Amino acid sequence: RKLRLLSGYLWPRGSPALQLVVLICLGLMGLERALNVLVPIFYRNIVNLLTEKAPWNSLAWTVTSYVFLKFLQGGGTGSTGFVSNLRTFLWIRVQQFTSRRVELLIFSHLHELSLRWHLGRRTGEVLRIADRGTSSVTGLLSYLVFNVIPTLADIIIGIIYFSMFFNAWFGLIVFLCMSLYLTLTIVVTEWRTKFRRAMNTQENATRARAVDSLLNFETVKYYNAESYEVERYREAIIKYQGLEWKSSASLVLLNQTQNLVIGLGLLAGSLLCAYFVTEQKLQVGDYVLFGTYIIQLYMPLNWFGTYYRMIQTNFIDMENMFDLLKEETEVKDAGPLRFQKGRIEFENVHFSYADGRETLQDVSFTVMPGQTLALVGPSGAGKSTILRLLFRFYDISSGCIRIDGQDISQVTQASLRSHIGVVPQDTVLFNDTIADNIRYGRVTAGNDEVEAAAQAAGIHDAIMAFPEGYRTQVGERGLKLSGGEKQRVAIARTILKAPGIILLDEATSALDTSNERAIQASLAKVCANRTTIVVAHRLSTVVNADQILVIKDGCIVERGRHEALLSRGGVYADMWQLQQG
Amino acid sequence: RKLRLLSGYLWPRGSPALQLVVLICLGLMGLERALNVLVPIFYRNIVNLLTEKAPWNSLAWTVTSYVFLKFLQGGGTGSTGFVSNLRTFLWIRVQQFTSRRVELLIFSHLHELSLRWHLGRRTGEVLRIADRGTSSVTGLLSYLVFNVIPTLADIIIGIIYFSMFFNAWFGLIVFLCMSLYLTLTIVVTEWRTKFRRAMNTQENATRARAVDSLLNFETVKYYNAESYEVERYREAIIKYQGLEWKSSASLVLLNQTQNLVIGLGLLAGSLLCAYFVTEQKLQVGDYVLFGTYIIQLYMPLNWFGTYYRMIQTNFIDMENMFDLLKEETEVKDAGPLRFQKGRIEFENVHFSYADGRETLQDVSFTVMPGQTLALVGPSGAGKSTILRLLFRFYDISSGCIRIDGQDISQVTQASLRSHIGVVPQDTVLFNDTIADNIRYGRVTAGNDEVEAAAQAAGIHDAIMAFPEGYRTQVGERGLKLSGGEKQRVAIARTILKAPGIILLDEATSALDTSNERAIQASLAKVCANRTTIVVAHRLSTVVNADQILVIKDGCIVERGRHEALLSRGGVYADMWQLQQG
Repeated sequence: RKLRLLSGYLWPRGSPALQLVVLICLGLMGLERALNVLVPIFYRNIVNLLTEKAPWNSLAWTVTSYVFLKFLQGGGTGSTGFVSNLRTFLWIRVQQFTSRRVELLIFSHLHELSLRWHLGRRTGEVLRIADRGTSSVTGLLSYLVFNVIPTLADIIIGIIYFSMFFNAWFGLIVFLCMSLYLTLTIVVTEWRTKFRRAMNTQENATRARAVDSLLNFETVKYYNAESYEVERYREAIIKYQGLEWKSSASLVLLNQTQNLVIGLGLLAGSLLCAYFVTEQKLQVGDYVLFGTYIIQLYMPLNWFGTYYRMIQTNFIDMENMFDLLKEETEVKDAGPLRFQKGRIEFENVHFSYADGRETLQDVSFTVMPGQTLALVGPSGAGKSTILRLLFRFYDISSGCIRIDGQDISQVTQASLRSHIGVVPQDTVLFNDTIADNIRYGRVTAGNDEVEAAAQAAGIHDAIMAFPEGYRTQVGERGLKLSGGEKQRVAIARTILKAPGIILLDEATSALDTSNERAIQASLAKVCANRTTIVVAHRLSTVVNADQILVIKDGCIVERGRHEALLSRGGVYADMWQLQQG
Repeated sequence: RKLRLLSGYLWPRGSPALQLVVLICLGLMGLERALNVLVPIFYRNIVNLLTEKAPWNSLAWTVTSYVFLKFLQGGGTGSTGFVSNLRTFLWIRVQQFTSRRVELLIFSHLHELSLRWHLGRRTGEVLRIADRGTSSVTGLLSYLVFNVIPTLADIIIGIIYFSMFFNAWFGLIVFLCMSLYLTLTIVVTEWRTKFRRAMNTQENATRARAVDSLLNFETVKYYNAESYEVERYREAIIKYQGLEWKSSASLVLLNQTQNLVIGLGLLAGSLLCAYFVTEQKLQVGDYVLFGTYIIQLYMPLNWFGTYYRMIQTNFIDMENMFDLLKEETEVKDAGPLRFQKGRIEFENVHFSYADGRETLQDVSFTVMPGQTLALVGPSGAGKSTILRLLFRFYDISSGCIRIDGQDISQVTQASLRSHIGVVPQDTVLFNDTIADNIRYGRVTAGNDEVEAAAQAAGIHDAIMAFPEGYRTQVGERGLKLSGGEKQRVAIARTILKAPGIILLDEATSALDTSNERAIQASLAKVCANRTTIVVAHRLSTVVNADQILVIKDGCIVERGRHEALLSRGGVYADMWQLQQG
């Protein structure tokens, strides 16, 4: 029901050179379970031969055959022997194939859902639930396959032996001891997680008194305390040293129940075995075959107290990922957009972000190809929201959006935004060379075309004054350049794309008045036959526009050219006279 | 040379009920080294008795005497046995006496040095070097006393035995094997710290590409990439999976050198021992006394590879604390200040913060007792700096400061600031009840006097509108109250102190004009016969002052009363006419 999705990540589903390593690393697990009943048997045989005064020529070939199987097979769990850690040297290339196919299945999925970040608030906690869900599937798989199943199949082949070859009372002793050694490890461990979660609470409430009694050394000197903060940092460090005594003297109780159980299963077994040797039913060596075989049989059952938490944690830390992969796209688009001329039309579009307010109410216009449209108005009117719906980040509630007589909701969204190039309002940059931030528009462009269209952005003479040339660094999100040099890169990128429809949220905000008409005249021989939608707060830029739209609260109050709204005396003429003086 | 200061923290220097536990926990370390040569010897004896067909009545009292010493003495290091973890149940009360005397020796030392925070920039890194230097002395002491010295004295009593009682070639084999098992653990471990410090560098440079390609999902949709961030997150996750293969297949080389050394010291020893038994120089049981005694002799030498770093780290993480405790106070004061009337005098005081600029130049005035002095001027003139030197946070360069004809540099600074009560400019509060923030002035005051002098601060009718009464919470640094309710607590605290000299940096800054003269008239029946120094930017408060001082750049330009500077027409009269309109 839940391991049915885990075992799909065991078999790598492809690349059959890694379908062979899985069979070898499950064939050195079967060899390892047949060396825990060879070495002990060999040891008893040596003891018997020594007792029967065997010749030296027939005894040196059964001592070097024993030490070789003590090299082959492991020691304890401290010195792990050659068969194990050869299925660790070969298992690296199988858990470096599950930690690459899983976190390229969600990172290629967070970019395709919607304009809702990642169905989370910050991406600092969505990439945390993503890197933690990849280091859980691999870990969980490893524990069950190599640490839990082998351990619980090394006791069952240690009860059918001592059942076959011994006196059938020994098997019962082993079963009773091992079961107790296990139900008094799981019970007392989850009785101790009560004690440390009330310990990590207090120690951060003790250390939050030493900090804020030194964040203001400024104030403790006026009233001359200087000792009263010592007599109440002692009184909160003694309260903490009575709640770690209950978590360091409750681990001693755990290591006196795990010791008294294995100190009685080795008493009621050894004494019985000695008696049998006396009755000549067994011999010497079968007493040494019991003291050796028990000690290698409970030490793998000792690190099952760690694994009861790290497996229980990795089912709530693993299904957090597997419904993150089941989140609906919602905005999914169908033939490609057939772009011919660039005629943009809205027909009565209504839009709302979160249904409380209508952001755009009955927005309608028509842009003929080769014409520049101007959007003006106050802040928060809905100006950049129109340039979000044309690019289709968001679905509209009603109405229709047409480009060359074709609805944008019908065609594919990957072909809609190939003819549209928009410079953002506040521009972000990648954390690399600026010659790659400019070529990111059309990535197949050469170095001769990047430098050519960076002349049209007006930054070309500003980069040659820099050291290191075009491949200097911007830092993260372009913060090492400027406010204005950051922005002229974003105009430059759009020109390398050379889109059919050009959109400009903000282009002159951080630039002075001498640098707009160096670009606006340069964009005018770029926007000669290509559709342009511009919106600016400064009002001298949109004088030579073709049609000016005024937006107050998401509703168009008046439209027309520049001279038709100055003689009208509406809200545009009052906005023009307010800026002239 | 450096363990001479470590062994002083072993002996607790007092409380002789914890000078007895140190002798018991060093007497269960001598019992534990004499159970590693009792249990193996007992085991050989049992084997010999079985061979010689001993009677059952004389064999059951040497098997239950063996299992009892396997309960008493430990198992491996996984199931630690009763003698150990009885010097862990008793050692808690000795390392809870060193983790309380050390971090009350530095926390009572950071409040006594100077007005330089803590000779650091932020207290978030001075309390980090302080809590880390306390969890180092205890840890280091434990490792050497209980983990390193016992281990290296359990091999030397395993060479003088096999030297005495065996055939004098065995001792050499043990010495050769153990030494190699140790110089091929220290060498290969510090050959592997090269490989992981170049692994933690790359993994944070891989994970800083997934974050900033999702901090702006805003920008990657315009140029329609959505796959180009996948084809360069794969190309930087394969660069990382070639630098953890060199750190997970160089640990396999460590566990094939620690295995081949102990797989040859148990070959060249066991074969020789078997030969001796054949020559009837030894017997059966002396072959089992060698296979048992080696395996318990290298497993304590296995966790010496962890302890070579955690001890080397704790000498650079420990002497960072022991010159932090050797930092000079510098400003140390001598009889107590004899306060009679409260006559404050400066005689040509000069002062500089960092020797580049003279902050105060030839400041001189005289305040008769029972009079209010006013300081005015622009921002950054040196107004609050005068109220720092009178309280003596800082030593002056030249000149003299006198209170009632007594220099403040001569008397003790703990008696100087008992007659002076200053409200700070921006007021900070403790993170508890507001009835404790008000009683922190005089801590021995009762609840009837806190509520009485909170009436004089004007907050008394504002707290009874709150829920929970006087013991409501302010949060950390008073941010839960207000800007103005935060400040009226700081006036209130000063009144409970009732000092001889009252200082007011800012008292009306966050209060409106209706709440100053509710306090200023209320302070006027508090400041009736007690010296007051006030400084305010609003100029209506200091009209009825006794003497007004004007400070431009740390130099007094003009002084006198209110009417004597309006008729003078100086810089005070131009500052008065600028505020009237």
